[PDB]
Amino acid sequence: MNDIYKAAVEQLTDEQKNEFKAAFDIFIQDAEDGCISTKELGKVMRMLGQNPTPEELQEMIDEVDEDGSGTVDFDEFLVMMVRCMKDDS
Ligand SMILES: [Ca+2]
Repeated sequence: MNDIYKAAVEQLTDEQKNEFKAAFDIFIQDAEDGCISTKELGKVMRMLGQNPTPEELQEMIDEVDEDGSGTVDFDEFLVMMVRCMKDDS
């Protein structure tokens, strides 16, 4: 049952739409596609409250990135939140 990932994004709060959107806007400032740079997610995690490595952060990105285009969309961005809260246990 992987409906929990979509169920949360369907009834999420405005704080979530602004929490990630804040970093999303700064990272997607010079971009015109609608996605941040997965490789530059190190600056995102640090802002979120985590300071991992470039090899470790890339792993969690590819995991949340359903397509794995090397870019995190707002949908993939907010997903990472629920993915950490609930996914295994
Ligand atoms: Ca993607």
